[PDB]
Amino acid sequence: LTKEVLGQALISAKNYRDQLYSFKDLFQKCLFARKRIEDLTHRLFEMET
Amino acid sequence: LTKEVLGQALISAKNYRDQLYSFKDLFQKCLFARKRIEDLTHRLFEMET
Repeated sequence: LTKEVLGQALISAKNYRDQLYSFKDLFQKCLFARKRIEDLTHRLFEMET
Repeated sequence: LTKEVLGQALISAKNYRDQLYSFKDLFQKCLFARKRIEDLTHRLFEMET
């Protein structure tokens, strides 16, 4: 519980939350792209038919 | 410009950013859904054709 250590930990937590939002964003991109791929493969099979 | 008010304002800004994150999440779903509706209408004209 020291000034420098707690300041660094606070900065670390801020960066943790920011990185978490960025990781969540990447996660959302992966999810959306996955749903896109799902739709694209069903549609592509239909389109082959 | 008072201490308590500034603490409250900091909390307000924090809640603002969090609400913004929730709003962005809903918005990105909406963006994707808008493009979905675009594609669905595209498919619907095609299917009418």
